Amino acid sequence: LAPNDPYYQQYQWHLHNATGGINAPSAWDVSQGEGVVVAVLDTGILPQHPDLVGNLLEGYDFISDAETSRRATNDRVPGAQDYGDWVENDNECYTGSVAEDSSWHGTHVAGTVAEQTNNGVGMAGVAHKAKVLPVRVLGKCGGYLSDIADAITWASGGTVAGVPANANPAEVINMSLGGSGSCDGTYQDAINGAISRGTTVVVAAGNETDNASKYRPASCDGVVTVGATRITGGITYYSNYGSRVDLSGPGGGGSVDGNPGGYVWQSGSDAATTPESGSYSYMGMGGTSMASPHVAAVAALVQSALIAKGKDPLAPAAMRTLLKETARPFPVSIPTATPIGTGIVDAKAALAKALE
Ligand SMILES: *C(=O)[C@H](Cc1ccccc1)NC(=O)[C@H](CC(C)C)NC(=O)[C@@H](NC(=O)N[C@@H](Cc1ccccc1)C(=O)O)[C@@H]1CCN=C(N)N1
Ligand SMILES: [Ca+2]
Repeated sequence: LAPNDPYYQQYQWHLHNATGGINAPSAWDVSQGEGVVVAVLDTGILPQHPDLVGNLLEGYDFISDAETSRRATNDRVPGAQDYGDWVENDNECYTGSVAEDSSWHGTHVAGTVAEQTNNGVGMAGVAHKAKVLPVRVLGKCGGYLSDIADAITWASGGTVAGVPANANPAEVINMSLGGSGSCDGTYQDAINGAISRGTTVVVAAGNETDNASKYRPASCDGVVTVGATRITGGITYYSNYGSRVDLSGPGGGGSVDGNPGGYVWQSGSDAATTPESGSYSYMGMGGTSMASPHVAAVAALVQSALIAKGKDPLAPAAMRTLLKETARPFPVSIPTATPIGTGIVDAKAALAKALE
């Protein structure tokens, strides 16, 4: 499928480039992810972006701190509107932090997952007939472990005190987020709960040019940990590495690969602070955060294709194995001290093996 989205051909190398893309054109001849729900646990969403509307579920906002969520109370509430995660001043988030503009990070990630495609508008998405379940866990200066843990529980169909039952449990959770430290205790348990309910959990490896074993959820047991590659097919300058990394997706090399080749391109906004301060746009961003949803969406394509043929969904372990086994080997040597998994997720190869 060669979709008609106006910026697809020039900007979206991560979809269709021969050394650094995920083989999406060929994959889309087989599956577009119809029938699956992917939970995007992130900064929230711009729910009326014209290139996403139609693919979104209402979702929920798990941030329990008014100052972080920018909402009127410390309550968690239905809907996942991103209020904007801008930080006005240096050092507000930690000693040494730098002021910056709103990210609209969750809208970009949701775009990779399910941006409306072949619609004559903007860009394309990977599992573009799936639905995104946006679950807002990150706000000003980030978010809180216990909000992130409960979000995993709910998104995967478990029960959380104080939140109504999830009518749309997700086959796949994407967490383009993390912090330093040991998985485990609260985090590992929430994750184990999602796995026991059949949900595949896909996370970013992190961006510290460091061992993924030192960050969470990158180092948790039972997740698919995703490193980041360049348009070239080689490691990005920032990608974490190490034996916990299972495979990689396109994250964008940054300035060394220029514009657009250094960046992943999707739905977002140019707003500096609040949604109203700007307007719907398409943004280029780089990180393991952009690689992770390519893999999450391939998982969605696979579940969808299985259900369409009347076959059983893969359990989480089988899904991770399939994604690793079918990854395309890197077209550029990876240094043995910085391994980033078996290869770059290959949407078509994963489909072909799952349907054999
Ligand atoms: C996209 O490339 C990155 C992926 C990533 C993976 C691993 C480690 C860090 C980052 N995604 C992001 O940076 C998220 C979106 C944008 C930057 C706007 N933001 C965060 O990940 C966010 N993390 C955060 O708030 N962590 C706190 C809660 C927590 C505790 C334990 C485990 C997981 C999360 C924390 O206390 O660590 C952001 C970046 C990393 N650090 C902070 N504080 N904020
Ligand atoms: Ca589009």
